[PDB]
Amino acid sequence: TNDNYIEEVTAKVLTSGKYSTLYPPTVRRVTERLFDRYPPKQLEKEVRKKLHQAYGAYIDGKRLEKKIEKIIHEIPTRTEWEKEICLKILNLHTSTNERTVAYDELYQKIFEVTGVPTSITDAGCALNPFSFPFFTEAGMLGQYIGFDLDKGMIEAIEHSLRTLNAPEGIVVKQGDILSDPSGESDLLLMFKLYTLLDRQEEASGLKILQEWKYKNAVISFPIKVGMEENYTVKFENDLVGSDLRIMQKLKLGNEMYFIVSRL
Ligand SMILES: Nc1ncnc2c1ncn2[C@@H]1O[C@H](CSCC[C@H](N)C(=O)O)[C@@H](O)[C@H]1O
Repeated sequence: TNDNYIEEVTAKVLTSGKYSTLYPPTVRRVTERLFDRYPPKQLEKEVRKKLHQAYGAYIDGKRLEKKIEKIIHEIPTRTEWEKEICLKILNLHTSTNERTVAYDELYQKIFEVTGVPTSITDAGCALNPFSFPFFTEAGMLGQYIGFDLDKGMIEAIEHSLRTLNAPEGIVVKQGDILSDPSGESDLLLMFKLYTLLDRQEEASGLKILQEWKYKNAVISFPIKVGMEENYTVKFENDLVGSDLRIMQKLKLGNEMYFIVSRL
């Protein structure tokens, strides 16, 4: 039938070890999206290209977990000690590395505009869940739900959090903000993810910020003459037509943080 090519192609690429460590609904999404365009044939070659174009850079947690096992073994007021371990963990990836020397006041700065929330949602969280000594101290004692695309990374975060005896409110899982049903949060975090979304699906960043329900959302961008496209102003120009309001524009470290609210 019509719905059988999708389930067959989705399973045919999810079976291949090249594309098995990613969220199946994403493959289910790009196959259903590329179905009307291209003919029934070439679909696998068209989805494996789209996956390579968009999600090809996030396909293992083995090396990461052993990297984190070293950090928690190399160490002998204790609240400050647990930070210096999370900070060394937050330095493994370039994503959360530059945010160091800013995690000390990042959640304080954000909560000055939004208030201490009851729950934080982190889309494409990556290593950001390990910033829990900073937002729990900032007042956020609710449930933290961070999700990402690569399975192996989420497994590495899950096991490392239990080894740290982190609060059981710090939940990690796998998910895609473009294919999972619309969520609801007291504070949605899109740290260095908005521009990534517009590559995977055209004009999807503003769509997610409009479809998702949140009291407040924080969308961040890097800062880094004139040989790289400036995408911060691109986002500032994207919000002219929407009913989304910029409540505050925080510049911390090498990053710009936009606190967006729809009321
Ligand atoms: N559609 C999507 N839904 C959720 N996470 C996604 C995604 N597309 C990419 N990601 C993830 O988003 C992350 C972008 S890098 C930035 C990670 C983190 N927000 C930080 O600021 O350090 C990667 O982990 C990537 O795999």
